[PDB]
Amino acid sequence: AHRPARVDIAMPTTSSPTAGETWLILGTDGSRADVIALVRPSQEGVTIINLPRDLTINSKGMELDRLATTYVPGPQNTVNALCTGLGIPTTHLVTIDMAQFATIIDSLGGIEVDVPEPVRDAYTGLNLSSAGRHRLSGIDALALVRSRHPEILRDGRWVTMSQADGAQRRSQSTATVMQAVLSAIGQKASNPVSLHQLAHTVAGNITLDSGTGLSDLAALGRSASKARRAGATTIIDLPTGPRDESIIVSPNQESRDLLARYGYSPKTCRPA
Ligand SMILES: [Co+2]
Repeated sequence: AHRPARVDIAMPTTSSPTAGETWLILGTDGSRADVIALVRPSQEGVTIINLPRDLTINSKGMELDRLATTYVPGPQNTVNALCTGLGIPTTHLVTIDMAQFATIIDSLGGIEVDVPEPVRDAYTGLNLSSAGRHRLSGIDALALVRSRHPEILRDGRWVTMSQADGAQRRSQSTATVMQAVLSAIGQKASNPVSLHQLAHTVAGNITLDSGTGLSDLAALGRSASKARRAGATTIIDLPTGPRDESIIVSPNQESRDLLARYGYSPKTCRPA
């Protein structure tokens, strides 16, 4: 029976030619966006741009908010903020909560993520006792991406690191998770019996905007499969300046160019 939850979103408008189909995937935590990624299907392949949650942008005409904070008054604010601040005109919207993320990952049979060293987090409940390939469950993967204050073993002691250190490990963990998700998706796309229940469960553990079709989601998956086989599937983190070299983490020239390549510019994007 599984049907996706629906949200009415007024999609932004653009004058840009290069900005084609752009999906906004939001990992949800009065709510905060823990994960913000833009999935770009094209004729070259598929590119995923992971937008750091702590990144501050121009949310509404002459006002600044962090990406994670834009989700609080609703997805409409995040969709609008990305447009006025980064120039990304959202074509489709996917929203996944904590329980939805853990269900989806456990429906994939978990994800294989390399752990460089034993990590723990009292807040998220993360405890990885050894380094190597780990096959993380839904709850483990969620604890890894949510890891606010990761404790690590230094000089025989559990030690916390800087806020920038933790945000860097988060973008890195989300990047690994995103790749592990993509890899597990294709590995489950080989078997026929799997897909039927898998595609059914995914639909029931997702929130979509009113204008995006369950069939539009199938086309994304179809263009992603074609891009996995062609070796044209790429995941990139938005190149922001040294995180511990400024109080506020703002988009730099590197970030603007990388976004300009894919046809995103604030000057050419308009909400409502
Ligand atoms: Co059902």
